[PDB]
Amino acid sequence: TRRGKIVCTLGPATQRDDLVRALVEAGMDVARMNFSHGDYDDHKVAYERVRVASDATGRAVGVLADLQGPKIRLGRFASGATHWAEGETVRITVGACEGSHDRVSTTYKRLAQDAVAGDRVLVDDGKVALVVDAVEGDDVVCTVVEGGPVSDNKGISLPGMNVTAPALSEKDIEDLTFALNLGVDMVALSFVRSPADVELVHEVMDRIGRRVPVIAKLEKPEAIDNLEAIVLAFDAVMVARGDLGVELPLEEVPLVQKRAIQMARENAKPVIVATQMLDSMIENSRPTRAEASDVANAVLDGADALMLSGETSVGKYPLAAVRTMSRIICAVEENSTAAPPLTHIPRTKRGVISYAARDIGERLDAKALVAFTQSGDTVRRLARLHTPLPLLAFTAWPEVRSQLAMTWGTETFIVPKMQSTDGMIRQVDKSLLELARYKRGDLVVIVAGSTNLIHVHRIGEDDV
Amino acid sequence: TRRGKIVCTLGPATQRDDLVRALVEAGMDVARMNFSHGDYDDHKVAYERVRVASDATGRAVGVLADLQGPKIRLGRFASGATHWAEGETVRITVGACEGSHDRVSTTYKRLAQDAVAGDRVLVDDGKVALVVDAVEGDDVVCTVVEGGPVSDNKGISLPGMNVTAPALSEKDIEDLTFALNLGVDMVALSFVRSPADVELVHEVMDRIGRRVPVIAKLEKPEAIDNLEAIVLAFDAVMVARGDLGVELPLEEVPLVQKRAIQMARENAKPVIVATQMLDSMIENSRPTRAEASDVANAVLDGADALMLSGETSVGKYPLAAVRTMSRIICAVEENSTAAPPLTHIPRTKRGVISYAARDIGERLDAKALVAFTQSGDTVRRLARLHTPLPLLAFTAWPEVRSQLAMTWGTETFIVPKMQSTDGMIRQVDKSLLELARYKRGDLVVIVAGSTNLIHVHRIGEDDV
Amino acid sequence: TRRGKIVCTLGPATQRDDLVRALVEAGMDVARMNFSHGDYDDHKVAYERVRVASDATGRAVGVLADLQGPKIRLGRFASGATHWAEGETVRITVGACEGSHDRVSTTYKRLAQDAVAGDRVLVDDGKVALVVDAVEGDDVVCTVVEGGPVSDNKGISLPGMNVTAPALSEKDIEDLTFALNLGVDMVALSFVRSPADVELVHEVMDRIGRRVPVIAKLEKPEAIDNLEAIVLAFDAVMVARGDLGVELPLEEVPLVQKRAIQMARENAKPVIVATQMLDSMIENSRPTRAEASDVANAVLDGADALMLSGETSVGKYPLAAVRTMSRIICAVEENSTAAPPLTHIPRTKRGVISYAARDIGERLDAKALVAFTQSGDTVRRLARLHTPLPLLAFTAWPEVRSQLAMTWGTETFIVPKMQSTDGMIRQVDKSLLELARYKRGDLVVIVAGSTNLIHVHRIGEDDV
Amino acid sequence: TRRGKIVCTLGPATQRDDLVRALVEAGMDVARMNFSHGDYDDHKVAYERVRVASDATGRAVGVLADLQGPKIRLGRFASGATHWAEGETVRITVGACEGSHDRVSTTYKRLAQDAVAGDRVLVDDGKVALVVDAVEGDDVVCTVVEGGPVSDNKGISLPGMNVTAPALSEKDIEDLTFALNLGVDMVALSFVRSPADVELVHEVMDRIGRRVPVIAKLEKPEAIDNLEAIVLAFDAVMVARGDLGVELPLEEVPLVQKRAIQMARENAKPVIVATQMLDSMIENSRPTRAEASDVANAVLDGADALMLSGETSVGKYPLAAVRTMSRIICAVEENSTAAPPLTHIPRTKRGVISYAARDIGERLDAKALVAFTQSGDTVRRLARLHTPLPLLAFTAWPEVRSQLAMTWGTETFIVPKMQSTDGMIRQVDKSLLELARYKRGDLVVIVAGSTNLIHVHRIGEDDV
Ligand SMILES: O=C([O-])C(=O)[O-]
Ligand SMILES: O=C([O-])C(=O)[O-]
Ligand SMILES: O=C([O-])C(=O)[O-]
Ligand SMILES: O=C([O-])C(=O)[O-]
Ligand SMILES: [Mg+2]
Ligand SMILES: [Mg+2]
Ligand SMILES: [Mg+2]
Ligand SMILES: [Mg+2]
Repeated sequence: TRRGKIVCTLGPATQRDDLVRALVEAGMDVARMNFSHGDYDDHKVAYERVRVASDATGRAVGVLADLQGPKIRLGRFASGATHWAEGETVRITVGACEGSHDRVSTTYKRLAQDAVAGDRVLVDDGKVALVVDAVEGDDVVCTVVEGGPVSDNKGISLPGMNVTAPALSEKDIEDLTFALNLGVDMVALSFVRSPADVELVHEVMDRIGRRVPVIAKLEKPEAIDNLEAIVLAFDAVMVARGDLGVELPLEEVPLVQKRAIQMARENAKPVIVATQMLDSMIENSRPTRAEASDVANAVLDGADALMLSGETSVGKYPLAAVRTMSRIICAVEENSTAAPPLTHIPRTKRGVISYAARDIGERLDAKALVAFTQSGDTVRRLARLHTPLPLLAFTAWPEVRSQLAMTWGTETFIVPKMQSTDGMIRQVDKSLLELARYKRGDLVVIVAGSTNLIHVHRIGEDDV
Repeated sequence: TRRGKIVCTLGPATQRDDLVRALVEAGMDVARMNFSHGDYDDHKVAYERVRVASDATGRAVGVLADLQGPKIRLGRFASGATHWAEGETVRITVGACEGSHDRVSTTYKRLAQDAVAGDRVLVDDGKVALVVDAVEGDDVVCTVVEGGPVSDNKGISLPGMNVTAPALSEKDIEDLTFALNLGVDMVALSFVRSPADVELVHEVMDRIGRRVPVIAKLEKPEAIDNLEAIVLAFDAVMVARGDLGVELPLEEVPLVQKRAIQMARENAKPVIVATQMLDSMIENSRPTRAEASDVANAVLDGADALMLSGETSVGKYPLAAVRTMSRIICAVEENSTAAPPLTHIPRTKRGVISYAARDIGERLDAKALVAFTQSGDTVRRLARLHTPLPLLAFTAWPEVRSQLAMTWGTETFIVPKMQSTDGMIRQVDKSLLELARYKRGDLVVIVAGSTNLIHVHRIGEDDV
Repeated sequence: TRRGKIVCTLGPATQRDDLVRALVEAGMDVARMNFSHGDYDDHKVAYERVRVASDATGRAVGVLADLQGPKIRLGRFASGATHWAEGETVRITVGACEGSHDRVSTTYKRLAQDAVAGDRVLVDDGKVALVVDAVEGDDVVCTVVEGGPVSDNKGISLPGMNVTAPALSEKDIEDLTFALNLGVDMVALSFVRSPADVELVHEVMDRIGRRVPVIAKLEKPEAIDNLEAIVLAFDAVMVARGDLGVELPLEEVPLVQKRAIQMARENAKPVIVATQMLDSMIENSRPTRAEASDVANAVLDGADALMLSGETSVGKYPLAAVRTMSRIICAVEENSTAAPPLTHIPRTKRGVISYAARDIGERLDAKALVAFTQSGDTVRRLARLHTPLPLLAFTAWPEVRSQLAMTWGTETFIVPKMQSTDGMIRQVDKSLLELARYKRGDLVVIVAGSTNLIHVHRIGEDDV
Repeated sequence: TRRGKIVCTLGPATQRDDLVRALVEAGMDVARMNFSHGDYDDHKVAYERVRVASDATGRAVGVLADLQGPKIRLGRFASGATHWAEGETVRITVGACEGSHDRVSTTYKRLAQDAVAGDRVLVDDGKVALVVDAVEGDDVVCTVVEGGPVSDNKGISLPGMNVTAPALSEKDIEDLTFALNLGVDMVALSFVRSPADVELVHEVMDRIGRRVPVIAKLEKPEAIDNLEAIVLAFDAVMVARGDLGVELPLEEVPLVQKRAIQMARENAKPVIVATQMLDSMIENSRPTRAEASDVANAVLDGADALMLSGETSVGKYPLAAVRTMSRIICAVEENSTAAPPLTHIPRTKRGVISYAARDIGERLDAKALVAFTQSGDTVRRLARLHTPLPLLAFTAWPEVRSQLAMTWGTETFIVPKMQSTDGMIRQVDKSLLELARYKRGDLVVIVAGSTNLIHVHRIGEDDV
């Protein structure tokens, strides 16, 4: 069964009765609540349906809160929605107004003072393109160059233009607080630009008295220039290909994706690949050949997890998308679970032991390898190795089971806190014997202790 | 500049004035004439516009004739086109009729006698799905399971069901003949199943007194079981992902693609990857993140050439598709031109010398590798190696320049037939000096003779 | 300090007062008692002086009993000693006589019935050579071809001629018994030919009620044809180059030596290299350049131990030989301790863990590897790896300390039978702390249990 | 047949009738004339017997002139020869005298002013050892520590003490001149210390109007510190182990030997290994096991050539020594001709092509590699690769055939100068066809031109 994890985004299409349960049963490992849409009641209902489904099926399911970030968007139109056609002049002003088809506002108040002539403006991730003709006082005058649809509050991106905006907006902080009190397991931050951005998130968490892992979404050039620093300061990364393919040339995105996955893996941080993987399944029951290829290739790149966005949140086939994503992942993994070799050589006790434990397990045909861990850190160092052996984490903290839900190839077990190696072994055999694929005699390799011990153990027997 | 080749499909969208010229100027290396659509006049006009554009720009452009093969299609509907909806019963009969919405004919006359209850029927490569309920006399009764649109003569696929049909239909043979007299450079055959299929194509060519390279399109399970035999009997392969993803589970297609490219490269046969690479650009000016990824990944897989089908043949952005495909290819190649290592070890004189010539060229920082060749065979053995050095073929046969247009990384030069090594060197220096990248002093490596010589030569200097 | 072990042979030159002690202090790791010379009183005195010296210095010293085997030798001469000169005819008869210079007896009673015309006869390992002219009744008539000295009972070898003789003679069995009662640690058997030879030694040991490790000396062609079988049935091997270079062409001996060392190492059996390593030091205070090279090369080949024979047993510089041998070994090891890579890949629990333990130790810069073992088996699997880390064996059996004295790189510690992992760790820290260069904080890797545990431990600290 | 070359030293034992011829027929590839012994008439007679034997057998035989260098030696004794015994005081004075047993002169006039108390004095390469007690005025007072024999003019070495002496003495220059006029092919210089030493030899050669290759003998610490510089400035190196093992600790010599051979091979310079390889064959018809091992190990180290000194020059078995040396070399090579991998990567045209030519030859099972060369430079770059293919040099200069006689694996052919590639090929086929084991159809690889061409050619056939 499947090693690569699947992240699904909740929204309108999953609000109907017991669709969230259906997703979990179909293989969803992490549920993303997108704070760009919906109200707090919406998020709250969805959060609870996930907890119920996780508890009712016994599948681990993380809840991931995605903060909107400093997203730049259009203001409001008189008609609600207009149409921008190849040829037209359009004004985007920092001054407030109830925008009309030719004139409209933005949330970015430094637009006029930061846009220059020749700047490109991409709307809704490249559905409509404009070029800046002039900055007159408080207005940015533009000519539509590729036409299409514009609603209220749709997102625009100005490639190249250096944006000045705080990493967390007022909305974000409110939304972060709400999510932390609600009890989410992880937080993603959009439009991350430097390593210092995590410290702002950390300040808010410390104020409220609760921390969780923070995921940096990579969708900005500055993020890619500081990729290593970012992967080190944050707990995980999401390759956010939607905005990444408008903030950067779309032709560069495929190599950036591979570079980020490798960088994450070398540092034992989870990496998620997002956006448009099975885009066409928003309308169609089967994906395109490129979409199947894209998912297969993200698995071979070595991604911990792949994400569905519109495919589950607003589309007509949320369940089939998840099922289809899962089949592709499985088809690839059945053939081989091999990932790109890592170039870094373990110098840390935990790392060194993890390599060794894999070697032993693989050479001895072990049925599984088992790690005890507090924060998951030892398990993540084993996960990046991409062994075909079942990787089984044992922990006392139950929130850690939810956090490891987005780590490659890993199932987690909650157990009471232990005070002897004898304890650990009895514990393991007990926990594992309750599954049908584990019988007395099965050979496993156990890593334990702050980790400093490898133990080759046959289930049931007294080898300790 | 670009090493990977681009194949474009001509049709309605490229018939407008000087669009074919525009494609060639945008980088089209091979033009595919799809005999599933259009009349002989259409093909003839398009063929001539390609010859003109190739001659007027000086870019090599192959013309590839795609034979329809034993495609199974629906017959004709009374109303021309109906709608098949999730729930309905539908009959597909081998008897002739002017089919109505509930009842319709097929071209496959063994349908009733070969279809069985529970058989799936996929229409138009998975836009509509049906399941066989009963075979009553001459009719195949079906229940629509995923609904959508059905026109006249649309293609259906029955996964699993063993088809009995000759590799070349009467239509194919006529179309092959017409194309050979018209003067195409290559021929692709659809729905290839065994190595013996090429012998049928060869019989027709011999009758007419003209041969060209034959490309096996891989879109059938039997083709994949005989992959090695097929790659050896045919001159090239196209991974035809459209039908391949309905004849086989779509989740398996990505690994089949990689396996075929590797198999082609090990045998120095060109491989093309086809269908849905930038599918969304039929309607949109920019592709999806999955589509960009799919193209990038086919280049890294090691494909000689990538193909556009509907993106150029019927869509709204044929030029942009080609330009976009080219940018992605270039973005990938700029980073690296490295392909998957080959596992076979050269035992053939020409092969062994090709490896050696690459080694020399790379270690000496040579500006280019130059091969003389009759059929292109030595050049193809060098092309599969994927060196970053310009690969330059020299030949007397002008049709060979068109055939090498779909071989990785390769530019070809026509020269008069030569009868001394002194001649070859003067020839090379002359041909190469007429370009801007080549100046006196530039170091190149020349392979020559049936090939048995390597010559390290500085342009201009007397070192023969 | 030194990793490669040194075996010394005791005899007349080491019988003077406290020379045995001097050898032990100079680095002798194993003392060989050669039963081809001396009486039981001699062996007994020497054995006791070794036990005393081992106990008084605290250096481990094994005692190795070398059984003469089916050595073929001349009988007795009237004059005691004669001279065989290039040109002369000589008879070697199976009948008893008090041989003169023209006529003399042999111990081999099948000589006449097994020698044929043209057979070569080498005396004293190639000091004198003869050729067989005729077999007349009970005599083998020979022509001296290379002249030199012949005393009574000197050893002859007939290259090629198939010898029929029991692996253990009556003398051997008596000598084996005497040695087993005396309390030697190992036994070497000369002229081994098949794997079944060890079973004969085992029968004698079982009768007497005491087993020790048996070393096969390799000095026969049949031994080299069955090298793998022999290395598996015996506990160790000695490349006995003296007789090996007359039983085989001397030019083949160097590759046979390397092949045997590799074969031993692949199976974690100790290998000793013997005879003429510093031959000239029998007369001279310094060796030849070839001799220094030969010792250096045996270390690089990967030999557990090198042996001195005449250099210590009869020569004028027994102490200097040992000191000189030690300096060369150390000079080589200081540069590097790297041996030829092993080709076999660990499939056994013990083996797999040993590799892993080395990896951990090396990558973590551990001060030492520590193995607990019953028979030494786990330690030998680590020793063949040739790590630069100190390798420290812990055992309850004191005879095992003597047996491991001929295993590469290994020091042994006697300890009471600990009965808990807590025990083992306290035990290790205690034992190791009693030396300088082991201090609190030093990092070591411990292998333990039938072995199934690796434990990375800092000396002193509580991390069990 | 044999790839490794053999150097023999001529002297008293080879002066008897037709022994030089016998050596050449036994496989001598280079004859060393040692100018430390004999008069000019002696050298002259020996030189001519070598030319005759080389011409009469058709075997290439180089003549190598070994210059004594700044050898420090004792003066003359009243009794001619005395005996220095463990215990005695001995004076070695820079003042002239007809030394007696207690008092004697040296050639080194800076002895008293450069020797200090505690200095070791080794005589005749370690046969007698002394320690300096005092420097009184013009005398160096010594205590014998290891006793033995002292003749007139025997060589002493003072390890550590920095010697000041010109690289060429007056005797050397005379001897160099005489040898150059006599027509030797190579020159070796003893006690080389820096790269600048070759420039002094070059000055003398230029004065006299004739150059030959110069071999640096390595027998000094300063030589080993400047090993790379020396290997680059000189044309070849000899590991002169006799003095090297007294100027340096003898235990270090074996690794210095391997380091020098590797350094030579990386720079395509021939390396010779000298002194005491079969030392015992001065008195005995068969060597020791260490001696056989030493020769085998020098071949595996990758030495171009091994040298005999006293074994042929003064001993009782000059012919057998050469035969025995040859058998060992062949025994090793039959198994494999593989040498230690080289770490440098070819960046020079000639080097790069040599690698390539080997690759082609080996992969195509070519019967031979053929190189054309002026100075031998291309051939030496191929020789260091140690391919199992016959390596055949073609040159117009006949002295080059003599110089290549000490280069691994290489036979040379003299041919008239050619002025077309057609010429070269006809030339090769002609030259090679005159041997059995070259027949029409045999495949060879030819390197040619200043080298810039590889040509895979079947003997006889027209494929130019
Ligand atoms: O936010 C995202 O996931 C994106 O932009 O692709
Ligand atoms: O024919 C094709 O290109 C296909 O089916 O994908
Ligand atoms: O017995 C031995 O050791 C030998 O023959 O070398
Ligand atoms: O000069 C030599 O040959 C030596 O010293 O070994
Ligand atoms: Mg985004
Ligand atoms: Mg098709
Ligand atoms: Mg023996
Ligand atoms: Mg010397």
